[PDB]
This record gives sequence, C-alpha cells and structure tokens, in this order.
Amino acid sequence: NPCCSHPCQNRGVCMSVGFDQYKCDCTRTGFYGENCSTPEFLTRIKLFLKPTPNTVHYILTHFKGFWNVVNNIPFLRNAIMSYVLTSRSHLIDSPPTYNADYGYKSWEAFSNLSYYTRALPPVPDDCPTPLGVKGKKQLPDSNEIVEKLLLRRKFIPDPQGSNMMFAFFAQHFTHQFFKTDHKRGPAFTNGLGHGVDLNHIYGETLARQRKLRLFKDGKMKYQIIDGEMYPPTVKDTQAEMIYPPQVPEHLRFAVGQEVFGLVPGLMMYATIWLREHNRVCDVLKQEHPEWGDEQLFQTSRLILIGETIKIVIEDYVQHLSGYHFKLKFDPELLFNKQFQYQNRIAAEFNTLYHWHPLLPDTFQIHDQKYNYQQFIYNNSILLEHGITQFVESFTRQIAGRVAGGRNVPPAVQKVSQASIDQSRQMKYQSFNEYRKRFMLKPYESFEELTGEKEMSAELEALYGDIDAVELYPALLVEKPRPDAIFGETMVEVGAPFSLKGLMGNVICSPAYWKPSTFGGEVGFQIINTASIQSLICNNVKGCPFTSFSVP
Amino acid sequence: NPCCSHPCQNRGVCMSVGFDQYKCDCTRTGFYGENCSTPEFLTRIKLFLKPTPNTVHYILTHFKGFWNVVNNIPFLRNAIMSYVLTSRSHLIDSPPTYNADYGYKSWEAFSNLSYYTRALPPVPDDCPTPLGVKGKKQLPDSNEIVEKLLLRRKFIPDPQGSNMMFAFFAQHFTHQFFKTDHKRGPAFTNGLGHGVDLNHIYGETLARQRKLRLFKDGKMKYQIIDGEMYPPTVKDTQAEMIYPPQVPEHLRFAVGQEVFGLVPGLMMYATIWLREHNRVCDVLKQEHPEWGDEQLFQTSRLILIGETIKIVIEDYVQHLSGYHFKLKFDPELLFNKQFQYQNRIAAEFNTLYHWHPLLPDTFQIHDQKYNYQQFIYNNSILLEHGITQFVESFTRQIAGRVAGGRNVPPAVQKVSQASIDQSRQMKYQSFNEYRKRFMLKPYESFEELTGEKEMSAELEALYGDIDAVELYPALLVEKPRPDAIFGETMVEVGAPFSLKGLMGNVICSPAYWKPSTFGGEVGFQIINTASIQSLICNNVKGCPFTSFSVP
Ligand code: COH
Ligand code: COH
Ligand SMILES: *[C@@H]1O[C@H](CO)[C@@H](O[C@@H]2O[C@H](CO)[C@@H](O[C@H]3O[C@H](CO)[C@@H](O)[C@H](O)[C@@H]3O)[C@H](O)[C@H]2NC(C)=O)[C@H](O)[C@H]1NC(C)=O
Ligand SMILES: *[C@@H]1O[C@H](CO)[C@@H](O[C@@H]2O[C@H](CO)[C@@H](O[C@H]3O[C@H](CO)[C@@H](O)[C@H](O)[C@@H]3O)[C@H](O)[C@H]2NC(C)=O)[C@H](O)[C@H]1NC(C)=O
Ligand SMILES: CCCCCCCCO[C@@H]1O[C@H](CO)[C@@H](O)[C@H](O)[C@H]1O
Ligand SMILES: O=C(O)c1ccccc1Nc1cccc(C(F)(F)F)c1
Ligand SMILES: O=C(O)c1ccccc1Nc1cccc(C(F)(F)F)c1
Ligand SMILES: *[C@@H]1O[C@H](CO)[C@@H](O)[C@H](O)[C@H]1NC(C)=O
Ligand SMILES: *[C@@H]1O[C@H](CO)[C@@H](O)[C@H](O)[C@H]1NC(C)=O
Ligand SMILES: [N+]
Ligand SMILES: [N+]
Ligand SMILES: [N+]
Ligand SMILES: [N+]
Ligand SMILES: [N+]
Ligand SMILES: [N+]
Ligand SMILES: [N+]
Ligand SMILES: [N+]
Ligand SMILES: [N+]
Repeated sequence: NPCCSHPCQNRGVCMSVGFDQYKCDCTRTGFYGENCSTPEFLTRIKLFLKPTPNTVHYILTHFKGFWNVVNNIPFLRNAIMSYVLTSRSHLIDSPPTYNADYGYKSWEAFSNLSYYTRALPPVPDDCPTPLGVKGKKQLPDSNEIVEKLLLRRKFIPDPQGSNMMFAFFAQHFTHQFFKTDHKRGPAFTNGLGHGVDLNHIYGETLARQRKLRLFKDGKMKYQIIDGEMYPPTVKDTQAEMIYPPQVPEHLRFAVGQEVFGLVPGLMMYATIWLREHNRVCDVLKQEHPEWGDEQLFQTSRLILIGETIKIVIEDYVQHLSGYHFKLKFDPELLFNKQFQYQNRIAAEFNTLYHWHPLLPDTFQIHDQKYNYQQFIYNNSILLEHGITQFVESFTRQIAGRVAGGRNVPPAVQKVSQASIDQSRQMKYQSFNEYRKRFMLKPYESFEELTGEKEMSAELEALYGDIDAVELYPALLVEKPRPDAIFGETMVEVGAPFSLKGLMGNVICSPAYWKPSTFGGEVGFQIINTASIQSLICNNVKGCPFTSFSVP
Repeated sequence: NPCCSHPCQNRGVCMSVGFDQYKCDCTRTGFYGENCSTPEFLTRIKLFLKPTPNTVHYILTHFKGFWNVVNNIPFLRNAIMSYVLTSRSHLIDSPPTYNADYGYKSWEAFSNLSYYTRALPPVPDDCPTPLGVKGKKQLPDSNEIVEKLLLRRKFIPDPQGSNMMFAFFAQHFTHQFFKTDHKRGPAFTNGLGHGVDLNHIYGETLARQRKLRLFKDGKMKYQIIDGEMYPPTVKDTQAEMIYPPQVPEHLRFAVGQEVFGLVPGLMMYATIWLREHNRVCDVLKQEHPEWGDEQLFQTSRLILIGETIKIVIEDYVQHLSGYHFKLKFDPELLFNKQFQYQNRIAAEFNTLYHWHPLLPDTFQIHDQKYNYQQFIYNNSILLEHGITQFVESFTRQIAGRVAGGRNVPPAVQKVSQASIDQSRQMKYQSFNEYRKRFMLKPYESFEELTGEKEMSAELEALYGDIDAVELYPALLVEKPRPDAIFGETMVEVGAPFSLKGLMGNVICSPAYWKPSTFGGEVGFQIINTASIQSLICNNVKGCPFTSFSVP
C-alpha cells in the first residue's frame, strides 16, 4: 500500500489508485503539489508571521504585570480567549472522521458512537513496518520501554506544584468520557455522550439514573454517616459497582461511574459532586416551590454541567497551563464565530491522558501514610478521615511530574505498558506523525526530543529511527517546558481535544445558554461564579482552603 | 400553570415563578418587555424592510426571463442559494431542545436519540384546555374532522402537476427518517441517524446491513428475474420484513426499510436505488482494483447519500417549490457561514409530511387499473410490468392536491385520523402557535384560513376559536398558494426542517466534502451530476424519460 509511507503532508488525504500508485487530496489544505508540500501564497504569509508554540508559551507564562492588566480589560481578555478557542478547535475535525477500523472516511466510522474517533487514521494493515515504513519490522518490547524510560527511580515532584486535588480531579473528571469497553477492545467506549454529560454522577443509562435518584425534590439518594452526606450503597440502589469481594456491603458506595470505587480520591469527588447536586436542588426549590421532582433534577444536572465546564476551564486548565492570562468560560465568545456544538472522544486524547506519573509513592492523609495495597478499594479510609481531612491532605501533597521520563510508580507499571500495547493494537502512527498533525516541527533526533543523553540513547537503542518512536512513550520522556509539568507535544495535542469537548457541549450553544435554561438568574449565577474553592466551600464541612497547587 | 397561555412572544422562553407567576426570557429574541413583545431598534428596521412570505413566493414564481438571467450568473445564484440555506436554517434550534416529555430544556431531551425532537414544547398536562387556554375543554371528534374537512369526494389534481414518481419518491425518501416506534408510542423513532443516512436501503443496524450485503465487491444481495436486478428475499437474507400471510415467500423482498413491501411504488425505488449501489460498485472497482469489499461498500454508500441530497434539492424540492430560481446543492455555499452539521428529526416535520392527499383513487400501471386492495402488498405487479413500465406509467399519472381540503382518499382515512390523535397524545400546540413560531402572522378567522365559507364553517362549529384549530387539520384545509400544491404554513414550516436535514448531513461538512471521500474525482462527480432522470437512465431498462411532473 503506497500510503503506508504517509506521503501526503499538511492534512492531505492519501488515497491508493491502482496497486502501486497513490494520490493526495490537497483540498483546502493551503498547499498543493503531489504531496501537498508547496504552500500557496496566503499560506506562505501566515506561516511566516506565525510564532512557534514555545514562543507563545514564553509570552503567556511571562510578563505577569501585563497580563494582570489585560485580564481586567474585558474587551481584550474576551478577544484573546475567543482566539484561543477558535484557533485550537480548528485542529479537530467535527463532525468526526476516522476510527480504529477505518483509515478512510465511511458512514460506519461517522455514525457508530461505540468507537473512539481518531485524529490520525490507523496505519493500514499491509505495511512494511507497524508504523508504516519507518522503524524495524517489530516494535521494541513494551515492558523494556517501561523499565528503561518510564519506570520511576526516585520521585520527581511537579515543578508547577500540582497536588493530589489536581491529580484526582483529573482522573475523576476525564473518566466520564474515558470509559473504554474492554470486553470489546481498546477501540471502543461506553461513554456514548462523548463529552461532559456527568454520566459519572448520574449514570450512563436512564436505568442506572433511576436507581441512584431519590425521586423526591429532584435529589439523588445518599446516606448520612457521622452527620455528613455520602453516596448510597449498592444494596440500597441496586446500582452495580466494581468491588473486590473483600469489600463489606456497607462500604460499597454506589455512584454514577461503576469504577469509582477504585480509589478513595475518586470517591471523594463523587461525594463532593453528589452534595453539590442536592444543594442546587435546595436552591431551586426555593426559587421554584411549584416545580416537581423531575424538573428539579434535570435543571440541577444542567447547572452542575455548567459548574464543571466553568471549573475545568478557569481553575483546572488554568493551573495546568501556567498562563498568567486568566482563561474564561464564556459561551458568548463563540456566538459570532464558526464552531460546531458537538464532540466525539478521540482515542489519542485517551492515550495522552494517562498521567500516572502524577501519582505519589504513598498517599498521605492527615498524619498517616498509605501504600497502594492499602489505599485502593478502601473507602474505610474515606469514612475514617472524612472529606475535610481529605481536602486538607490532598491540597498539601505534591503530585509527580508527567514529562521528563522515569516517574511512573511501579504499582501502576503494568498500566503504562498496557497503554503502549493497546495503542499498537489500534495501530497508532508515530509520535512525529502526530506532531505534524498538530502543526509542530518533527523531531530530527532522540536528543532534541529529550534534551538529554541517557534516555535518548536508550530510545535510539530501542527504536533506532526517530520516526519510529511511538506516541505514548515519547510524550512522557519529552523535554518539559521550563519548570513545566508537560512537554510541547502534550499541550499542543491535548488542548484542542479538551476545548472542543468543553465548548462543544450543548449548553454552550445559543439556544441553551440562557438563564431560563437553568431555572432563572440564581441558577445561572451558580454556573458563572463556580470555582474549585467554592465547590469545596459549599459542600465540605469547615470550608477548608483548597487549590490545584500546593500552598 | 401560568405558562399555559403561551404568554412569551417571539421565541421568548416561559418559566413559572412561584405558583401564580411567570418570567419571559427574552435573551437574543430581538425583543424585550414582560412578554418579549417590544422590538429593539434593529428588529424594528428588519421587520419594516422584510417582505412577506407570500410576496417572496410571488416573486420567485414570476419573472421567468429575469430568473433565467439570474440562474446563469453563478456569483449571484450562489449568493441567493446561500441566503436561502442560512435564513431558513436559523428557524431550527441545532443542537435540538424539547421533546414530547419535556417542555423545558433538559439533558434527557437533548441526549435521548429515541425521541423525535420538538420545535414547540408540549402543552403542560395541567392546563385549562388541551391546547393551553384557548378553545373548548375537549377537542373535536377526530373522525368528524376527517369526514367533514379532510375526506375526499372527488379527486382534486395537483395544479403544479406532481406525478406518482413524485408521490412515491416523497414516501420512499422521508421514511428513512420518519420511522416512529409504535411499540413505544408516537413520540419515539427508530431512525437514530436522524436524517439522510440511507438506512432504508442498507438497514438501520449493522446486523441488518450484514444480512443484506453480498460481501463481494462491496455489493448488496440481489436476484436476477426476467433479465433484471431485484432485491433479495427474507429467506435468503434473514432480514425481517413486514408482510401479510398472503404474500408467498419468494415474493417477500428484503430491503433496508422493513415496511417498504407495503406498496409496489416503494419497492420500485428500493429496486432502483439497489441497482444504483451495485452500479457504483462496478464504477469504483474500475477506479480502485486494489480496494477490498469493505471500502467499495462504504464508499458507494457515501456516494449514494450525496446523490440523494443532490436529487432532493435540485429536482424534488425544485419541483415542489414552484420557483423559477434554480436551487443548487453545493456544500461550499456554507463554508464561510455559521452552520451546524447535525440534525434531529422534529415530530412536527413528521406530522406535516402526511401527504396522503397526493394519492390517487386507483393506480394505473401500463394499461391496467389497480384499486388499493389489489395494489397493496402486491409485488407480483412489480414483476408483472417491471421497472421501466412502472416509471413510464407513474411519470404520466397525476397526484392529488395536498392543501385546499377534502382530498384524502377514503382508503387512508384512518391514517389521517391517527395523525390527529397522535398529535394530541404528544400535546401539540395550536396551528396559530406554530405559525408564530415560524414568523408568520396568526390567522384571525377561519375564513382567512381557508379562503372560503363552507369548510370554515365546519371548522368554526368544531373548534369555536381560530386559536384552537390544530396543526395537522389546518395544514390540509389552509388556502393553497395560487395554483400551488401547498398553502403558506406547510411551506414556511416544512422548508427549514428539510434544508437542515439535507445540508446538516456530515458529507456536506468541509472535512468530508472532497473527492478523496468518494474514491476520487469519478466518484465525486457521480454526486455532482446526479439527477432523478440520470438515476433512472442508469438503472432502468430503456432509459425512459422521467420527471416529478406530468408531461
Ligand atoms: C490524571 C490522570 C489519571 C490518574 C490520576 C489516574 C489514577 C490511577 C490510579 C490511582 C489513583 C490507579 C490505581 C490507576 C490505574 C489504572 N488506570 Co489510571 N489514572 C489517570 C488516567 C487514566 C486514564 C485516562 C485511563 C484510561 C481509562 C479509559 O480509557 O477508560 C486510565 C486507566 C487505568 C487503568 C486501566 C488499565 C488498562 O488496561 O487500561 C488502571 C488499572 N488511567 N490510575
Ligand atoms: C409523503 C408522502 C406519503 C405518501 C405518498 C404515502 C403513501 C401511503 C400509502 C400508499 C401509497 C399507504 C397505503 C399509506 C399508509 C400509511 N401511511 Co403514508 N404516505 C406518505 C407519508 C407518510 C408519512 C410521513 C407517515 C408517518 C410515518 C411514520 O413512521 O409515522 C405515513 C404513515 C402511514 C401509515 C401509518 C399510520 C400510523 O399508524 O400512524 C400508514 C398505514 N405516511 N401511505
Ligand atoms: C429514552 O427514553 C425512553 C423513554 O423514557 C427510555 O425508555 C424507558 O426505559 C425504562 C427503563 O430503562 C423502561 O421502564 C423499565 O421500568 C422498570 C423499573 O421499575 C424496569 O424494571 C423494567 O424492566 C422497564 O424496562 C421504560 O419502559 C422505557 N420506556 C419506553 C417508552 O420505552 C429509554 O431508556 C431512554 N434511552 C436511554 C438511552 O436512556
Ligand atoms: C458499531 O461497531 C461495532 C463493531 O463492529 C458493532 O458491534 C459488532 O456487531 C456485530 C453484529 O451486531 C457483532 O457480530 C455478531 O455476529 C454473530 C451473528 O452473526 C454473533 O455470533 C456475534 O456474537 C455477534 O453477535 C460483532 O461481534 C460486534 N463487534 C463488537 C466488537 O462488539 C456495533 O453493532 C456497531 N454499532 C451499531 C449501532 O451498529
Ligand atoms: C458549589 C460551587 C457553586 C458556585 C457558587 C459559589 C457561591 C456560593 O455561595 C453563594 O454565593 C452566591 C453569590 O454568587 C449567593 O447568592 C448565595 O446565597 C451563596 O449560596
Ligand atoms: O485541558 C486539558 O485536559 C489539557 C489536557 C492535555 C493537554 C493540555 C490541556 N489543556 C490546555 C493546556 C494549555 C493551554 C490550554 C488553553 F489555554 F488552550 F486552554 C489548554
Ligand atoms: O423539502 C421538503 O421536503 C419540504 C417539505 C415541506 C415543505 C417545504 C419543503 N421544502 C421547500 C419548499 C419550498 C421551498 C424550499 C426552499 F426553497 F427553501 F428550498 C423548500
Ligand atoms: C483499609 O483502611 C483501614 C483504615 O481505614 C485499614 O485499617 C485497613 O487495613 C485497610 N485495608 C487494607 C487492605 O490495607
Ligand atoms: C396482484 O397483482 C397481480 C397482477 O400482476 C394480480 O394478478 C393479482 O390478482 C393481485 N393480487 C390481488 C390480491 O389482487
Ligand atoms: N484528513
Ligand atoms: N497561490
Ligand atoms: N445498572
Ligand atoms: N505499593
Ligand atoms: N526543569
Ligand atoms: N425556545
Ligand atoms: N433484522
Ligand atoms: N380501495
Ligand atoms: N386554485
């Protein structure tokens, strides 16, 4: 297959014509030629005026006093934020295109919501190498990659100061749209909403939602333990959860996402958001004593979806970017712009979000330590310390650096290896192919990638060719930005997927983004004043200080 | 419920505030005030300058010499067509909002694809009258309405000259997205693609697609009967169909849509489109001898989707409109515009498309006459005459006038009664409400509605209040445009639903609309040169002349 070499550049569509020839479709690429390499006149101007992402990152992470003024000039802040959204979103195809089984556009790939979609098509089946033509006939042994390049020696904390509040928020929030159906294989998802629908609170199906709801005052079922609200039990809801048999029946908490029993950190956030739901129910009953249970529940869900997107943009991504520029959640920014209010979760977005180097060596709650053997599937820890102590503790505990390499804990070693194996099953193109897909310069050497001698040598010994390095491994060994948590590629690939899932939500569309959608101005204001601190303050006893960075 | 009277004007959203008050949300309506009835300044200017629909319709249906010139000035014709697409599409909320069970915006209404969506929300179930506050406490007997106002006495031919090729194309085409799940109720659909996916050829599910395919050269199963290609049978495919016990096995043809055995006119188009898929397979194999069966099938389906949109816009809606301006299917018209490439089928779109008055009292094939008892579920008629004969006969046979009243054949009398009854189950608002929803002045009298005295008196005796007249009856008795098949409301309410389903298709999006999507220029050109005449010429023996109107 002539397209195995990935000849077409700049988003050109490679199509085989005959057995030994190929064609490139350069339509609206801004280029022409056999391989869509020759820039058009306009493209040539743009390409010359366009700054490198590293430049843009320098500018955004510097000149603090300037940004603090820009942030307070609504016309400027809005104009900038609006550009961030439109420009990054242009990198995602929407409606979506390829999936694991289709390197060409097809109706099966478009319409079948059980697939993750794909930003780059799969390497065709009959190719010289796994990645196409580059690399050896067989990719290196995955466990060797982990040990040599990813496995943690000594803990490397995050220079940006990310804490466990941040790490578990990342895990909790993304696991509503990262829900791969492993009975089927890594190419499939159970999250058919394909974004921020809060199914990890309310359940994926109406059947599960009905088991978790109280059907009084719009509320969700709960227990009162030690004078505080917790999730209901599997016994009381009949909502299936994943628990090893060791777990006693009373500690089997039931929440929207089957798997959130895995760690108390997840169940901490499930509890916090559950409280928030029932709190907003109380607020809306005041505003609407005439409302029934159903409308109270639905309107609370829509408000909580708003809070989530609000908090994710203005607190979580804000922290994660390190920008002095204050990011904004404002759907009105896009009303005069071209933008598709839909989304489809990309498998590559799932792959890049395996931030297990975030995880510490031990989990430190109050004046105690817990190893993974003790921490996993142990909600006894959650009831013992309470949410307040959990927030106090997780706020102060530093997370690990994700880029730079050699920082995956041994406990989740096999998870990192699984990430590589599964991407091979799905036939991911190479790391450098994905760089080009998101308009980055491909690395010319293992050293340029790592900015370093050891790993770059280990890498060359494993792969040989720089164009043979796989997507997942390279992301974790890539040279981090100065004192940053991520390298260049993580940010430039990840941000477009993220923003599209966030602003592509139906509530951001003009038909929805009205106060009447959320019960009036009071409900609407809950969205637009939401923060990670306020989430904790309204729902955690004592209103402890919190933040996604260590004090 | 203070919203029962539908207080809020001009798209304002009504919301209860306490037990005895409401608030109108006027956001982006272009109005303000308690009921959103006060125009803003720009609104005042737009209203003053905007010509009425009947004025626009007059202009488009006169001055042929002028339009012949306009038609041949591409810059101009493109601008007009582009304007037609965007202005009509604005009348549809996309992503969708209400459904039968939600008069307020909710995640259930947005996310559950099993529902028909709703242009106007349902009337609350605790209102003083079934339509809100206007009209009597009980609605007229639906059988009375049908008999007094809708039932046919003498056939009334369509003045626009629509033939049976048109009537069965209408039925064939729309029943791919009008597929209500009566197991659940009228509010639910089995067409989860919500638009033009050609499931009525290939099947809704992958399981059904697999039964119908040949898995050789990307083709669909078929039979050769008297020299020509026909669809396969239930027995050979195992794809279930609806047939009465009378029909012998070997005549139980199996096609995408389960109900297309109901009438030979549908089975004709199913045959023609089946031939077209396999014809396109032959074309593509020649272009791509290296392609396997899968890519040949998928690429063929994408091409035929395009052919469908092409034909519907430039032949079907063209004829339908009565315009001298020449409509154009060109996804490029929208690439610089704001437009959502998605669609959700409106229940009201389904209701208004109940065009059973199109139907004759008898069906004339060649020199034979068939009444309903012998025409229904009779596929031997199809084998008897063959497709060429069917086309020639149907191209000649005139269809009935849809608007103007009293033109529903007695045979499908109960279907027309089911349409009224189901509207009431789903709590449709009134005709006048839907007129305001689509920016039409509400009718002040029944006489104004029908343009006559007789029918308007039955109407008044049945309903009492002009604001109590229901959507579906009013659509069919409404005064038709001069020598037209429809009145003002059918056109102005239906056109936006239609255009959104057509241009909102994924293939019309910029990522898909390019030659490589369709296997190159040869395939891309089958779409862009497709017409109802070429469809027939390529797949019907003898290449008989055809058209959507009688010679
Ligand atoms: C910030 C990101 C983050 C965090 C903090 C986190 C925290 C933790 C954690 C304890 C706190 C444990 C014990 C694990 C362990 C696992 N993780 Co993560 N995970 C994270 C991101 C992910 C993502 C993303 C996936 C893929 C889930 C999917 O695709 O469904 C994942 C998958 C897994 C799997 C599935 C294995 C497989 O074969 O795919 C295991 C096991 N893990 N992880
Ligand atoms: C638009 C043109 C058109 C035509 C020409 C047409 C021609 C014919 C025809 C013979 C030629 C027959 C025997 C029927 C008979 C029926 N039609 Co139509 N139908 C048409 C548009 C529709 C639509 C739209 C529906 C609703 C489909 C659905 O799934 O609800 C429909 C529904 C029906 C139903 C189901 C009614 C119910 O239970 O709700 C029957 C029976 N019929 N129709
Ligand atoms: C889209 O909306 C549909 C209508 O609400 C919904 O279908 C409904 O689903 C429920 C349960 O899923 C069915 O009722 C069930 O009720 C008892 C609970 O006590 C169960 O034990 C029963 O087994 C029964 O299944 C409703 O009958 C059903 N209604 C209809 C009209 O089909 C769909 O589930 C919604 N779709 C999604 C994806 O959520
Ligand atoms: C979305 O794509 C999925 C993957 O192709 C698809 O799932 C597949 O569905 C087929 C048929 O529905 C299954 O094949 C069946 O084949 C025989 C019956 O002849 C049985 O023995 C099998 O057990 C099975 O029922 C595939 O196994 C299945 N593949 C996977 C990975 O689940 C979905 O159906 C597609 N979604 C839609 C809405 O069409
Ligand atoms: C739980 C996260 C929700 C975000 C809301 C943050 C504010 C929480 O506090 C709220 O502040 C409002 C003013 O904005 C007041 O009107 C409310 O009375 C008060 O409850
Ligand atoms: O938001 C995520 O989930 C994200 C994930 C991975 C990588 C980058 C991510 N967001 C991000 C990172 C830097 C800058 C911006 C932007 F400012 F564009 F929003 C967004
Ligand atoms: O296209 C349909 O199926 C249609 C249905 C009902 C009513 C009008 C319809 N179309 C339509 C009727 C008149 C003019 C135009 C338009 F010109 F806008 F395209 C479209
Ligand atoms: C779970 O946590 C409790 C403390 O809350 C501890 O006593 C117990 O040993 C833990 N379980 C395991 C398996 O370590
Ligand atoms: C079906 O059509 C054929 C004509 O080919 C006719 O002989 C037969 O009587 C018809 N069936 C019925 C039930 O009328
Ligand atoms: N592409
Ligand atoms: N150029
Ligand atoms: N469940
Ligand atoms: N451990
Ligand atoms: N550093
Ligand atoms: N609305
Ligand atoms: N089937
Ligand atoms: N009949
Ligand atoms: N007329």
